Amino acid sequence: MELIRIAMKKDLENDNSLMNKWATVAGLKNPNPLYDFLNHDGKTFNEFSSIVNIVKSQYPDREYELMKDYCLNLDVKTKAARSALEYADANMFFEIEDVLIDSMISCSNMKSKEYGKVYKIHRELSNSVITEFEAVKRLGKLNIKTPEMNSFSRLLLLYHYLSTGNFSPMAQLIKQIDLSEISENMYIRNTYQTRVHVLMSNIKLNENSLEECREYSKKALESTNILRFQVFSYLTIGNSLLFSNYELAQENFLKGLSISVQNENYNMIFQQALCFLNNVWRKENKWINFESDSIMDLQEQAHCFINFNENSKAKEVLDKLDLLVHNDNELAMHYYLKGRLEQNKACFYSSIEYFKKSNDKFLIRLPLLELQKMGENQKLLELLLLLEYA
Amino acid sequence: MELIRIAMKKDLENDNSLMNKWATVAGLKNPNPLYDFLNHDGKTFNEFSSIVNIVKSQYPDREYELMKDYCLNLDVKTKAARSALEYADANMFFEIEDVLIDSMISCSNMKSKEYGKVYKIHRELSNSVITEFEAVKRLGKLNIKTPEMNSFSRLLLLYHYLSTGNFSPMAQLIKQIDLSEISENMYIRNTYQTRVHVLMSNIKLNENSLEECREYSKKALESTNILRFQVFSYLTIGNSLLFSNYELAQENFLKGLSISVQNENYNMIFQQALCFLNNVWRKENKWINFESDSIMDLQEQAHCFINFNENSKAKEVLDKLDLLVHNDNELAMHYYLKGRLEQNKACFYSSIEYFKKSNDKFLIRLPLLELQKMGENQKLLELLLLLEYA
Repeated sequence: MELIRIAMKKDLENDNSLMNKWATVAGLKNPNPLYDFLNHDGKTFNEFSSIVNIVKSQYPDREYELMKDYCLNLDVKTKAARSALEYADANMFFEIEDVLIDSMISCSNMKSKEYGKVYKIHRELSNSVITEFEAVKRLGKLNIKTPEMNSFSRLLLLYHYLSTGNFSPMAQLIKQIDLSEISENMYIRNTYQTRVHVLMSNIKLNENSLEECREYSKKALESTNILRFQVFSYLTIGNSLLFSNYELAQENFLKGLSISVQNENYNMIFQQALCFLNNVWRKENKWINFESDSIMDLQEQAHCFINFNENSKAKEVLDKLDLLVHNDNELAMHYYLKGRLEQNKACFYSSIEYFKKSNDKFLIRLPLLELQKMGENQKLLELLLLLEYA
Repeated sequence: MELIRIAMKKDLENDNSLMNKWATVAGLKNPNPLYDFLNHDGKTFNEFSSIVNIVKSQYPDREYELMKDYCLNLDVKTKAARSALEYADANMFFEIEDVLIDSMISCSNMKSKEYGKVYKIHRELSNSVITEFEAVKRLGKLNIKTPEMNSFSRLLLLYHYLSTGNFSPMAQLIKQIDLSEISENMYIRNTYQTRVHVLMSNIKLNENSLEECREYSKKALESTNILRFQVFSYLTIGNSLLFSNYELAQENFLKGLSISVQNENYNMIFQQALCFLNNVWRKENKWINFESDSIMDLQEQAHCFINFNENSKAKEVLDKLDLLVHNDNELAMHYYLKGRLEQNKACFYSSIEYFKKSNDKFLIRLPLLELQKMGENQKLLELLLLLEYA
């Protein structure tokens, strides 16, 4: 038996009313499938939603430990194992997901094989093990048949564009996703829908289309019970408030911090967000990570030092950054910081260049402001604001 | 008998060797079709090229008078009348063309009707009688069947984009034209081919892609015996030399002048080209038309006055221009002239704005230069040079 099955059976002997309870939490609407699941090995709910909602309602503090068990004990050729693959990737449970994936690409179900290979391409692109060209080529050679992997093959490209700072392709691509074509796996369709909400929130943020951003993050939160999507919803709301409402932005970052207490990845993410917030508002910054050589963290140190006219320290940090390789992502902020330290307009023109190149219409308000403060001609500021990059 | 036929017979009585001559000039391969044409009323050559080349070889000085007769005597349902519609439009013989068109939209031949209606939409758009939106709607409602009008419906849009200063759609649109699909009318295919040569020459000019421009105009000249296409080929070559080679630009404009002696439109066109050339090079300008209220001519008056620091006179002309309506190209040039008169950077930024909006990467060298003379930061100039309008 499965740890989940063991625990449910134990807890049943002491509380019978759980059955009508669990059945309602699982959507079932008469407990026969619950009974069947508990009493017969290898039995499966029609939708992965059922066992997930049960585990979240009855054993939240154990969700990982149990589901890692359950997922890894599934027949890989089933609909439940494909649903479990998406469950793993969505929660960023990369152990469950990666093992599932190597079991799925070798197996004898065509659908599970296709899922495994596409999600494999997503994981390889995520870790910069293959190029985007190689990802597209591989996806093309798969002759994807299912609507689910038709949608996800576009989704993984969206994630890659988001994390590499290549925002201009995102809008046209996300419009191509059509989730109404998913009819066989409602768990996958609903989770993909949440993904689309968060991604559209991000696209709206990067277009400086801010009310929209927050609305789509609202929809994402209402549509999910997955911690990852809640985390990035609060991150995006708070970030959309970066230039306008200090307390509400910090409030969303602190909410996200509070729901991801034990998870160090999310913790680092919200700490970096609060650090950037305090640097934008030129306040004292207790969120700076002084024991890091990541480009983000060093940039935020330099930003703070620049804010408080600690020019020797800022110059030391920028030397550190000079000895590191930047992607086009990081370069705009690099030139913004150099421009502020050196009192230099040309640097702000370079920063604007790279914000345009990445099609980032949100953060580009930082260099523009500086040019405005330095007395830049108003019509010229309009021009720089409205032209864009090929 | 047609005037053409009358003259051909008259000259035949006096010179027999003309048969083998005309037959070779008409492409024929033997005089059998020539004799058929002369002996049977209303009989047509398989290609309209034949009578055109004959008239050009034997009665050049009369080409219009004869062909107007011939074209207006044609059975409108025939291939020769469709070929003659393209002949009239290509030579800008608006009398022949408009009469042909009203006769062809009324007839019972579906091909001739379609030609007539599409060319009608072209002439109405040319004369600003309908908007581009209305042209597109009417073209769509025509359910075009023939390849010829598939190509020409795009060609007329290209002409409208060129003459309104909306250059950015032109490249993608011209790439959609596929003349190899025209198999029934070789006169129309070859004349369209010349049209595409001239248009691509212009698109390359507007992209500041100059050697390419001259190559396509070179091809246009080699592909034609039609005066209108030679005129605009020489106009475009000379224009491509505007900022580099004064003598060769003037040479091409004077050539165009010399081959279009009696035609007042072409004469005005080359005089305006020479006027602009001399203003770009800040020379004495005998080519200015002081008896005009068109935007071009007034702008060149102001340009000359500004060149020679006659600021009161330039201000007077620019007052006149202020009381007139401009398109985006002409507005970019307006802000260039204002920028030079007032020595004002913001005006040059507006000029850049409208050159970008029209996707004119050639004339935009005028305001940029001035900004450079006023000491504009080079990195900023790089930025303005590389960013574009949405």
